[PDB]
Amino acid sequence: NLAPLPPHVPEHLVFDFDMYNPSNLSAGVQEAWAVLQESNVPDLVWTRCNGGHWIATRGQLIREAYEDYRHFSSECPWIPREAGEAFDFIPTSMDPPEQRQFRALANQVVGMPVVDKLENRIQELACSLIESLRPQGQCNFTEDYAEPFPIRIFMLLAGLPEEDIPHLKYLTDQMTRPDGSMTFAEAKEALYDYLIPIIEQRRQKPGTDAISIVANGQVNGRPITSDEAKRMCGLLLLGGLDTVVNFLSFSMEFLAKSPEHRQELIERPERIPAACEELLRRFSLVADGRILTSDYEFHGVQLKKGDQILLPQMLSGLDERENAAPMHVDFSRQKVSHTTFGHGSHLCLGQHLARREIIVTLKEWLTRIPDFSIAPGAQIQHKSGIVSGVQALPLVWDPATTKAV
Ligand code: HEM
Ligand SMILES: Clc1cc(Cl)cc(Cl)c1
Ligand SMILES: [K+]
Repeated sequence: NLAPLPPHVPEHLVFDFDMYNPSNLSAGVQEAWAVLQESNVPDLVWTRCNGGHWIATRGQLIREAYEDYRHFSSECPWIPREAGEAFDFIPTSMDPPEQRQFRALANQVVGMPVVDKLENRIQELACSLIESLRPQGQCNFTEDYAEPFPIRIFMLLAGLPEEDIPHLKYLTDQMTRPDGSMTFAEAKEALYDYLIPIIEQRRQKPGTDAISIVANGQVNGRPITSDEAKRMCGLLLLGGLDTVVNFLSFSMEFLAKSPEHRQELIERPERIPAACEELLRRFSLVADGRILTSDYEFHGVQLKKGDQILLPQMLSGLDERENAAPMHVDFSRQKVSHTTFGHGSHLCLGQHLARREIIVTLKEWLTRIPDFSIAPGAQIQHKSGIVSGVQALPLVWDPATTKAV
């Protein structure tokens, strides 16, 4: 429950927020986290939960911390601390200057150029998936679309067989939202155990998949180690299975509950992209953090070398000091401001892939199923963690209102 308050942490700045089971969860994860932005909550608080750590509650501080990699190292980026210490993925667990040489190689496998080529294939699967669901007049969105659409595309980029999805997604989720069956340490080992034989195999018969490309790659000219490649592939895997999956569910849930918005995108299709950014702001869902390299006074607070601080990428865009009426989805919002894909040297390499997936989803679903709602009486539950998500989303619609392409 609560870790004893470190001697150096001010008693008045304690706000025991639990990132894996927030108080207000039933109001929605974002509303649960937004409690940290209420009227008398400080810019920086200390929660005694999960072993104890700082939490920056406003975008201005969240932004400076991410920019200041000398004081806030990504080396122990996960909470609780034990997870943070075993977290050795590349390049995420590294800080410039060493981080860069690997970030470039990772960028080559999932970046915009790679996305452009994946284009037609992504669209085909969105359609294949939506049309096949169309005439049923119902589906449980998380397992019938949110998960297979994103993951499949990733399993293809990685050139991995879909039969492995259940195992990999189980491991990934134990990392983002552990249910207790396994520790971060155990989850990563099993993921590292999965990859090893693949990395050695694609290192002898080099294919064109992302795995082969990282396995046979070079960092600023010298050869990548088998181990370096594993730590890098493991992260990509994490980034491919538990990001978009969850975000799509948040967006589609909001759309199921707001006909007005649906209609806006139906009547005015050119707004889909902007709506996509606005949805990313509103339904932001990642929160990881950093560890203090030395003792440092930050915004009037004494941080002690070794303290962990959670910098909720999720919170920036929900900050009223960044966007007025933040909880309000406005597809015409003139300055959509957020840090949903992060901030600093670790900006999300997969945002171009994520945006395309999101925008093709909106376009193709609204085209075939403009009217849909949450199943009657269904009580939607969110889940909080490093990546927040949706437990299930039952959707229903009248087949008669649909249109095949
Ligand atoms: C809605 C979708 C997504 C969101 C909100 C998101 C968010 C983030 C955030 C917040 C970070 C920064 C972590 C930090 O600073 O510790 C990050 C890093 C990263 N993400 Fe994304 N992500 C998404 C989708 C993806 C996808 C589809 C991939 C590709 C598999 C991916 C690959 C990566 C990589 C490789 C990094 C690490 C960059 C580095 O550490 O330099 N992400 N992402
Ligand atoms: Cl820590 C982390 C790492 C990746 Cl790859 C994606 C997200 Cl969302 C968080
Ligand atoms: K570590």
